[PDB]
Amino acid sequence: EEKYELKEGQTLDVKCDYTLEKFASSQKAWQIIRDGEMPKTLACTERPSKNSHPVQVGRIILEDYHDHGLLRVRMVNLQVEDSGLYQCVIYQPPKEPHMLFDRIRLVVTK
Amino acid sequence: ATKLTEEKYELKEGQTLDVKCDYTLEKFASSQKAWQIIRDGEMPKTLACTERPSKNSHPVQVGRIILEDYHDHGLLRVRMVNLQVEDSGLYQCVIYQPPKEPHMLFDRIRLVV
Repeated sequence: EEKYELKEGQTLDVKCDYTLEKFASSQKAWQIIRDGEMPKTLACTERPSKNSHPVQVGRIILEDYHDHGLLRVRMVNLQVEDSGLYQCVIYQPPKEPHMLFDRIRLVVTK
Repeated sequence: ATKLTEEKYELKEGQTLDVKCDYTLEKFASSQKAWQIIRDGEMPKTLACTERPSKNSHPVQVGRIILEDYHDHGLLRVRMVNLQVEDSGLYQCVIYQPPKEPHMLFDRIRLVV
C-alpha cells in the first residue's frame, strides 16, 4: 500500500527484493492488478532470468540484479492511464505465480 | 519489499554528501566507474569518473567531487563537498561495461540541498 504520485512524462523506478539463494534465476514478472483481483502480466524476464540485461517491453524495463537479490522495475514516460496497482511476482507456469511480498499503487496525473 | 530505487539525502549548504555504492568485487574491481547526474529529457551525464582501469583507493577529484574505489570489499565512495543549493538533483553510480549500457549500482541518490 505504498503509493507513488508522479506526473506524466516522469519515470517510476523501484526495486523488488527477493531471496537470492532461492529465486535469482527464476523467471520474474511485473503485473497490474485489474478489477476483481485479476493480475495481468505486462513484462517478464526470460527463463531462466538473465543477470543484469535490461528487458524492455513497451515502456517497462526489468533488470534482475542477481548478486543483490532484487528486481529493478522502471516505468518510463508515464501516462495517466498507467495508474493502478502493481506487483512483482515469480513467474512459474503452469502453477500460479508466487507474489514476492507486496503491491504498490501508482498514480500518474497531468 | 518494494521500494523506490532512490534514497533521499537532505543536507544544508556547506555540508558534504558522503555515500557508498557497493559492487561485486570479482566482476568489477578494475572496471571504470562514474558518478552521473540524471536530468529530465537528457542522457545521464558523468560528472566524474575513475581511471581506466580503476585504481585501488587513490582519490579522483573533479571540482568538488571525490571518488574512491576500495578494492578490499568492492565499494565506490562518492563525496560532494561544500554543497550548494544548485547541486540538488538525482544522481547515480554506474560501472562502465562497453558495449553494454552502464550498470547502475544501488541506491540512486536524491539530493536536496
